[PDB]
Amino acid sequence: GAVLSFHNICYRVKLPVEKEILSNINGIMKPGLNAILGPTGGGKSSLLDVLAARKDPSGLSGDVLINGAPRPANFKCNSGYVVQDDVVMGTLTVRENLQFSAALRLATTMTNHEKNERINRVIQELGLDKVADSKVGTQFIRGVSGGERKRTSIGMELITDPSILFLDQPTTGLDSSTANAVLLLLKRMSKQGRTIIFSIHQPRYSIFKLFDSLTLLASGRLMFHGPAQEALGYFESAGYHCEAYNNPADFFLDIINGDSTAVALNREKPLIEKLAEIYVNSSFYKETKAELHQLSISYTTSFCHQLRWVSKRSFKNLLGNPQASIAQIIVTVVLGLVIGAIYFGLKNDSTGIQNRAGVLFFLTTNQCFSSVSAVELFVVEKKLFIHEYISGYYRVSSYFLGKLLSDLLPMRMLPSIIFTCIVYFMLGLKPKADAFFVMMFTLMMVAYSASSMALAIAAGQSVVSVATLLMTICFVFMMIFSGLLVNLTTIASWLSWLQYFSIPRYGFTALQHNEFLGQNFCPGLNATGNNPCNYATCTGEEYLVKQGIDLSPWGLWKNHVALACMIVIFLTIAYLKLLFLKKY
Amino acid sequence: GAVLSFHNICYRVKLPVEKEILSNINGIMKPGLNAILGPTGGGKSSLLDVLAARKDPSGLSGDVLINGAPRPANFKCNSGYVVQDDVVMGTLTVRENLQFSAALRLATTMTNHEKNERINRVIQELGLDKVADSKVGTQFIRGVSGGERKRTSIGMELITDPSILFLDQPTTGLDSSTANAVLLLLKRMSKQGRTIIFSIHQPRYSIFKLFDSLTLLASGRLMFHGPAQEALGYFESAGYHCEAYNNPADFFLDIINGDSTAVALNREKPLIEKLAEIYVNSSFYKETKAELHQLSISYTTSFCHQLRWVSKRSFKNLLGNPQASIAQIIVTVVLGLVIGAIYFGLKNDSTGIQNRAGVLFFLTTNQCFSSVSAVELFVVEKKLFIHEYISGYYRVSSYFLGKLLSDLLPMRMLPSIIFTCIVYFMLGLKPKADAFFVMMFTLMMVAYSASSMALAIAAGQSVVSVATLLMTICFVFMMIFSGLLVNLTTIASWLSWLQYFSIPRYGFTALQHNEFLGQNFCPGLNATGNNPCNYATCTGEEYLVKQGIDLSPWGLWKNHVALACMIVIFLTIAYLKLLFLKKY
Ligand SMILES: Nc1ncnc2c1ncn2[C@@H]1O[C@H](COP(=O)(O)OP(=O)(O)OP(=O)(O)O)[C@@H](O)[C@H]1O
Ligand SMILES: Nc1ncnc2c1ncn2[C@@H]1O[C@H](COP(=O)(O)OP(=O)(O)OP(=O)(O)O)[C@@H](O)[C@H]1O
Ligand SMILES: [Mg+2]
Ligand SMILES: [Mg+2]
Repeated sequence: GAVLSFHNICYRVKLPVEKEILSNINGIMKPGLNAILGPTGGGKSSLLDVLAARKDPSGLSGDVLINGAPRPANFKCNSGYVVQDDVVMGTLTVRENLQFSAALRLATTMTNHEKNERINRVIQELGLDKVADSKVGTQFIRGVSGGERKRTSIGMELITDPSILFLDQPTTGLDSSTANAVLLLLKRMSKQGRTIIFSIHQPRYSIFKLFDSLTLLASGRLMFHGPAQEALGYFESAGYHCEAYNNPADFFLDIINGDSTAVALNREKPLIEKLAEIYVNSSFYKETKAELHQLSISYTTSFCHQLRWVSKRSFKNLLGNPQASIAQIIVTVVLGLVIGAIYFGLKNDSTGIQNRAGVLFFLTTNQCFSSVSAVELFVVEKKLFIHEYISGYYRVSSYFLGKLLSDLLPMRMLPSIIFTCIVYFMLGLKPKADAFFVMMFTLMMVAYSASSMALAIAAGQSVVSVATLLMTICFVFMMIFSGLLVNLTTIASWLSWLQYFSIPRYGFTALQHNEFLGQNFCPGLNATGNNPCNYATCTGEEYLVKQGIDLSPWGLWKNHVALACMIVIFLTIAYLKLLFLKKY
Repeated sequence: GAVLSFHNICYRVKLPVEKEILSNINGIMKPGLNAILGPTGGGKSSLLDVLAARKDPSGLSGDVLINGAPRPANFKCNSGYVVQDDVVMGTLTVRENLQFSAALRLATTMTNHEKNERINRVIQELGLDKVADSKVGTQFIRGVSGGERKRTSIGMELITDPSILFLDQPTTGLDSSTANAVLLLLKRMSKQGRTIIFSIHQPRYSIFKLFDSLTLLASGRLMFHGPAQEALGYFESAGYHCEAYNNPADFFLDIINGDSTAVALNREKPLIEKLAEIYVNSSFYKETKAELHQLSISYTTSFCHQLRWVSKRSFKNLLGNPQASIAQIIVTVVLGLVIGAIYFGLKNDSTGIQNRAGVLFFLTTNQCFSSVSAVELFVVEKKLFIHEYISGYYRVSSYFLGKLLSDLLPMRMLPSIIFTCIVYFMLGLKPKADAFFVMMFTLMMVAYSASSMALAIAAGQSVVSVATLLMTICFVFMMIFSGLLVNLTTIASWLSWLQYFSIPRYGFTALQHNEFLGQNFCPGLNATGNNPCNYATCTGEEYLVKQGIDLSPWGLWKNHVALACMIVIFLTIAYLKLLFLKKY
């Protein structure tokens, strides 16, 4: 079994001014069933986060050790923490959330059939039968109830078979018969050699009789720590006799909460500093401090198994909530039909270039501004990514690449195919076969580079408010330097370097080089030369040298390697912004 | 006192296929302390939502009556419902959330000093002293703990002094000494004549002795309803003897949950249809059905008091989280400085018009695309608006106008002032005093009309992903018809009507009429006329004739009344999309 030890644990929270949650706290949690009791605000979820390695260590002032050695790197992949506020995906099902966490947190030497045989056993043992194929709700569509969602969070961290299991009040939201059935399941599990540390509120006497160790937190200090059977006899010596209460857990928390002003105002030298100084002078503290001195990432599944399940769960959210993908395809058709109907029948005339160089500007501007909706990719599921990363589900690189494919394929690749096809059979652009696919590839790369910039601004962010705003004003900034309204050669030298940062300038140049190269506009001529007066812009090549565009075949693909270097750079910024996010 | 009565209550939920949550349920809840016990998934939050008029009545199949009459329209402003999942604003404080709900749900005949004197009494009685001036947390920054946030939700619906109070498990998350101190506060409150209906999980024996009425739900049916003192003696006649349990609430839920598969698998003709048929033949059902047959918006504060508190709370969120407003002002300065540095020193030349008509296009394009960030104004607080509307805090029109002023002033009015000023002392536009303020007013109206369109697409929506996408592609659509790249007069008649829907076409026309009227460009002339050739475009009036812009003073303000009619229409769509939102 695992003997988790914690020695001289202090904590501090900056609100600046620091507040001392969790003063000097010492204890040992041997394999069994270790309960933490105490009032609300006592520091029970703070102690249980320190012990589960989920607090920022800048405020933490002690050492937690498993078996006398410090915590390994594969601790989240060997332990479980059921947290208090039930971070469950509410577009999946009770069985689907159990299928996801069994797939990524159990090793793949087990069959997918035998993984589901263990999911059925946990659904039966937790009593989730009538809601197993019913959706966990979100905060707008109700679904599964609060106690049935609580048992889903318990069961997701229970198929994984952890050796140390932490539970943040596992039976609040449960009734007195399901709460006893859950701790009798844990007591059965704890007798296989598991260390189970939990906090609990209002346990009944049949639940309290299961405890192997008792911890009593109040105001951040320890009122008692030791066995639960020798807990009632500890308070008899301190002047508190038991049986005005048939339940000892109702007796223990009437002592350590008598100083509370709710209890003093309703039906009724500090009590905390008196009860805490009794404990450090007692024999239970000398027993544990003379025992503490004797004691004093390699994920479960591979990268490709986690990549094939983050994207599998991401595609099921898009096939269940296909609002933004149907609306993407709908307003891409009616925009491609309108752009094709305005510039319908492009002539080779004196005004056939500003129609052509004005239609390829609105194709590029559309693919850039459509990518502002990629800001919400890592923002709406930030709480679920942070919870499931510290729980040991996946790498950051598995989640990052798996969630890319739910934004790359259905929102950027596919609406750049049907947008290129629609404005090709109705405009009359360069009619060859290769220039159709160069135009399709160019519209994809400005959709990928502008989406990678949407991820680089918005990764690791809680709201979309700063990121959408910096997304659109950076695209108005990149549209000044696109090379259409104001000429890039007449820009002064201290500002003309900003044209190399412009995503629309690379797309519009590659669309201009693909379209105008080999065209001729001056035919229709007289015995005299042509008879407009700029004088004339006959060849598509001389239009390109006026813009400053190279006529070599490198002058086309210079713009496609500069958009590929903007995809790699902006997706490395966006990856590291999720990697170095503070997830405590 | 209020005698709430519910008769033949049924419910149904479409998952399509219908599921019968809450079968035939009858009962009476007289002034006192009425508890609802039962297992998880029994239908306790569904009965407590039916009774509080928070369920969609398309599935509801009975009648709930207060004092034998149907409930009035001012029921949410006379009752209180503490819901289960603690919808609290986490950027405010425990005292600030209590100050907000006392200001909008207590009448203003009470002084603001005496409202805060009652807030201090509720903070003392609930034991919220050490966290009263500490922030309730969000899901990313922890703050107040789970039980201390639970008591904030209780206290917000308790300063209001409701006559009927519903509580959705008010003591889950509380410990056994604060849970007793909360129900002793309710028992003191219930003896003034209040009807207090609650559901409860795992009550101790001192809490169970406070109940005046007991209701036992299991799988949607009623296992018992009547007094709580005569509840133990009801199950003695049905074959269940009590004292293997010293707590009767632990005895009642071991009967009605013995059919649960968690209890059958752990330490161990249907039981529900056997226990439900015993009750309908009992004397407690004949007593209540022969008593049920004998029985069978005007907000608290005014519109202006609610408008001055929704905006007061909205400004405190912007002064506490000023990320998107500082970033708005920063990238408006460096964009106005870049636009002013590219077109620096606008000259009156042959190419001084496409510099001028190209700089007023990027000023209009910026004010439209900056307004995409107005999409999440009503989206990120949709759960808090829906909760606080059905709780009777404000009207929709109070919240709508109060939340406009947190998006109108700091994000659209102020960044259109400093954007107009910056590109005026460095460009050299129309140098009069009135044309500076016409240019400032024009940039404000395209920022208001484009933000009102951001609200019209995004009001009543849970994600910003569809609405940001339809925002930016509608602005690319409106930029084709702005009248710069493709000429509006050469557009065919079946497509040229779409130029009247274009917000940038109205702003850019009013910016062109303000700028070019009275300018002259052909000076610098010879003995010959000018000697470039298209031929020339000398006066600014003949440039405006070529664009198709009226030269009358109405031709300027035609564009400002068409943007004002787009503000009124898009803010009426956005208001009605919050008004007719299904908030059940
Ligand atoms: N990061 C933090 N910021 C502000 N306050 C904190 C923070 N962490 C802890 N606290 C405070 O410390 C006290 C204990 O916190 P904790 O969340 O551990 O309580 P708890 O014992 O779990 O209470 P409950 O049982 O009601 O959930 C609380 O009163 C809380 O307000
Ligand atoms: N809108 C809904 N969609 C799907 N299922 C529902 C819906 N409403 C109720 N249910 C189901 O009905 C049962 C009872 O729902 P309810 O939320 O009332 O449970 P409860 O008694 O409050 O449970 P708990 O005490 O655990 O919160 C639950 O099992 C839930 O799955
Ligand atoms: Mg807690
Ligand atoms: Mg409930």
